[PDB]
Amino acid sequence: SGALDVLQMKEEDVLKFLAAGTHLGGTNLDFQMEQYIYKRKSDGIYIINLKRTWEKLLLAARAIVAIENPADVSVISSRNTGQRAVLKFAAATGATPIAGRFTPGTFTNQIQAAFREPRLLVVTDPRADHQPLTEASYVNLPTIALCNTDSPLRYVDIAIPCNNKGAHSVGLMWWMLAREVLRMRGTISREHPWEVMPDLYFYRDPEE
RNA sequence: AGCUCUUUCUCGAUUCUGUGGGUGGUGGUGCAUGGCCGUUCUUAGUUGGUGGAGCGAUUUGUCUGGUUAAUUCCGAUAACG
Repeated sequence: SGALDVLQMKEEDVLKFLAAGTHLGGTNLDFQMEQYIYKRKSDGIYIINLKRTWEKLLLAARAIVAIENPADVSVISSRNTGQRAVLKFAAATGATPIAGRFTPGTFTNQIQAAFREPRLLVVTDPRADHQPLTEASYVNLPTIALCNTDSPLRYVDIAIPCNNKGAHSVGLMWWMLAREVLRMRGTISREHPWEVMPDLYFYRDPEE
């Protein structure tokens, strides 16, 4: 990766990726998502490479580190699956969540009381949260998000591929994201098991 | 009706007369106007701020749907209050 094997993907994490079905990706493709895919099966389903997922995780996370204030890396998700995941993210690591409906004009107003000026964004799924992306390009925000095979790239600077159609793929990926930023900034580093797990970043899932 | 005329007393600077200038008018103009009233209109309509969309006139907000006597609420939502 960069450093020889003290940042490179371990044998452990491979099991978690495959158990959460992150490697699988939808039938439809884009021409900006061609390189991330390796190939197709004998059936409609296209298998994302996990090596290529891993490199994109790192500089994405390293950019979340690079800011000197952790209270203005505003995360956003509006899908139900991505509500519980982001809430733990921005609770654990200093960040600002915007859960549910966006309520437009919150990055360009001077009258609204939910007005904020962050630096980064971390979005789940471009085609549920298209609204904050358009407003990001009016006030110079860097942008990161989780793309799928059929999610187009536009007003995003870096992608973090994932299966993310509402799965354990979602919560696992947000957990891993918060794990990495702590290895560089925090004192959680040792790279041997963290107390917090991905078993509460997964969906609410209506119970009995 | 001393209004006028005949008649011949009375009042005393308040006046009369000329010019300049006022004043009054249910005189005109409601197509010069104020105010008031009627009517469009007894229906549910109306507007600005900041942001968004347009070269602009403008538009969004002030709504597909459900609901109410009612722009009355629920809900939706590039609009928010």
